[PDB]
Amino acid sequence: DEVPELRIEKVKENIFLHTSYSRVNGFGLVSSNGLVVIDKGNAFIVDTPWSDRDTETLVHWIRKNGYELLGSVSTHWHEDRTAGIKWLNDQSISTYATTSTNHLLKENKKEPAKYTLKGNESTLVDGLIEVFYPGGGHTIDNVVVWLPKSKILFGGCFVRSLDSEGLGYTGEAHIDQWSRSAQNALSRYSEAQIVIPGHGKIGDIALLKHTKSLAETAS
Ligand SMILES: [Cl-]
Ligand SMILES: [Cl-]
Ligand SMILES: [Cl-]
Ligand SMILES: [Cl-]
Ligand SMILES: [Cl-]
Ligand SMILES: [Cl-]
Ligand SMILES: [Cl-]
Ligand SMILES: [Zn+2]
Ligand SMILES: [Zn+2]
Repeated sequence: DEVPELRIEKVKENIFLHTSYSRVNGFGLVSSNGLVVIDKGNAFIVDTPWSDRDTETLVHWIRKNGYELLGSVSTHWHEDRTAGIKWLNDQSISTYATTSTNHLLKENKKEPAKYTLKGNESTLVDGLIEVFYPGGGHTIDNVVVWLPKSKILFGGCFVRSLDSEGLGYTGEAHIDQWSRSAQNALSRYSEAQIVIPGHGKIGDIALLKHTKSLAETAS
């Protein structure tokens, strides 16, 4: 039952990928991705690590390097996105999630984010971070995060890696809608140079085209 420690690796200027793990029944050890976004001495977390231990490590790294931590946002309700919300809340670090995500956390007896993002589109940190709802896919609540300054789309678990043979855990998925939702994201984010999936290797807009195709054949 050992798991690796969190690691933090640079994607490009001002953008860091955090990778953490959990052992999940039926899947074994699973790697999970989130980001730290830096701008003008401030930091913002996109999805928490998958444990308290790793959330603490990440926050310590941010503070060690002199950055002001403005908070976290989670891109859907499952534990690989939200495990550290309680830890962040208890340490007085602002946590954010959408109305739908916070509703689903409460329904499943989980600690909700302190702040709620309303509507299909939201803006964080004075335009640095844009949150967009493409439609149902992996879950009904899934959102993507666009970083206009970096030309990065963080897809979360709405986007699959290129080596993925399937859509992953589909127990709560909207498979028919997912292909259309993926097209919505493709049409909106033509500028995207880098796309980051919730699990697996980063790439370009090809990840969205592959995800779209996977959804089409899963139907
Ligand atoms: Cl361990
Ligand atoms: Cl990388
Ligand atoms: Cl997930
Ligand atoms: Cl929604
Ligand atoms: Cl997933
Ligand atoms: Cl695979
Ligand atoms: Cl997966
Ligand atoms: Zn999920
Ligand atoms: Zn996931």
